[PDB]
Amino acid sequence: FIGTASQSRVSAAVTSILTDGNAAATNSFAVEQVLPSSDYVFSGVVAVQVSYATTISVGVGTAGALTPVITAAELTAPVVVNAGTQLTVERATADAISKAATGSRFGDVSGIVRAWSAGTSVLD
Amino acid sequence: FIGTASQSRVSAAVTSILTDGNAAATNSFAVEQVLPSSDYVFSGVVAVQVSYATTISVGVGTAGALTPVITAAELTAPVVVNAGTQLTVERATADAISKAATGSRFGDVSGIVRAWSAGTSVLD
Repeated sequence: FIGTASQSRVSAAVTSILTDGNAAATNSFAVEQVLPSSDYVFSGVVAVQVSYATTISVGVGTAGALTPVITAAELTAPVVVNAGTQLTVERATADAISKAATGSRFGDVSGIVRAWSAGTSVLD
Repeated sequence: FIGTASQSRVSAAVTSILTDGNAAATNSFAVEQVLPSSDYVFSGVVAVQVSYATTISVGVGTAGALTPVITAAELTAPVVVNAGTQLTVERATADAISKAATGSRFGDVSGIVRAWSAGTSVLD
């Protein structure tokens, strides 16, 4: 759980404390997934499952107390292509470059790239 | 005869007053036995015997009056191991501790001892 500025992220945690008076067991599972937010997003059901074993003892051999532990954990986090249409200057500029390049007007592509990278023009 | 609150105890006494008009003799024997009542009890025949001597005189030498006295006394009080099965909380708790200790589950012994001595638990 370190990414505070991340834009597309799932975080989950499962914790437990089980006791019968004589024995106790504390278990936790934490997980985190992060995506490049301009390309993919999380959309769907987020799901966690854990698996507790009853084959671990603390004490004297097979006569020890039974203390359940987590030995397997899993996560679902559905990943979907980003499809938002709110406009940024960069996205519109890239779209204009693509439109110029589809017509083989590479001089216009060069002009736009010149204006973007250094703010110049053809006669400058 | 001082133990009023004792639970396993035998008390006995033999007294006599003998006279022929000119001489008299008073004799007594008192005895008491006390056991730890959780371990042993009295069960059987309680028996007392005393021994009177005819070799003691009061007066002028061998010409004195004959006054019998007690010079030996004895008691039987049969002692038997306590074998009652009425339940106390302490006896059942000790039995549970013994059962846990026979299986080398010393964590359970420790848990029961913790609950008995201070009323605590493992996570407290």
